[PDB]
Amino acid sequence: ALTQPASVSGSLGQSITISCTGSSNDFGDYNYVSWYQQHPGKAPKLMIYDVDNRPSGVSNRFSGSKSGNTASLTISGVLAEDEADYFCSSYTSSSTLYVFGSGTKVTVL
Amino acid sequence: ALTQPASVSGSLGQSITISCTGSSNDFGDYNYVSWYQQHPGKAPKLMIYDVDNRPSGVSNRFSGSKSGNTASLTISGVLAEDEADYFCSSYTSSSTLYVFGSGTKVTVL
Repeated sequence: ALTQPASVSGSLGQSITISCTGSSNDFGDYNYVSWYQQHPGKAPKLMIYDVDNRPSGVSNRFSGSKSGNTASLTISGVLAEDEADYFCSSYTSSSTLYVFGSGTKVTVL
Repeated sequence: ALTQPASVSGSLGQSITISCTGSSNDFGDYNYVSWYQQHPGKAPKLMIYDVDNRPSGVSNRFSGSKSGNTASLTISGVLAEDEADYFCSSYTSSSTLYVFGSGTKVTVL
């Protein structure tokens, strides 16, 4: 179970951090965490993969880090279109399949 | 991109089929398409992986199949709790970016 905070709020131009906590040490040793941005209803878009790598066309405003048991997505210079659901995800044991975190609702004020 | 029908509706006890078509041949003959069930503002659950495999604890009402460049999730004996968003997903052909389909809103009447 990857646990995130239910919700976090931030004002335009401020910096918000979404934490992703896990029980086991498999992901916490090997850095296999990914971050998806989901606008309400639409497809989850990949923002970060392997802890801290951005696919081509993603704002450098989004950046990922990690510190043992918890990974973190930081969004700096928050815009209106950052209002969305955010999910962390690592691999299921001995597979390449993604299992998803509880998810964080981000409201932009 | 994996393109799905925007929405599908079915009555209780009926069968529902959701299609997942990909642009050209960018998804390695669609043998590694998975299917995720998502309740609103909730973590997407794995229902099917590798076209037709069912994880332990997933009802046998959910089954997957594939023909050419289209993968299909079928939900038998539709229950209330099948009312959800459904995304097909697969690695891009480069096997780094795990990309989600446009998504299908299943309404149960």
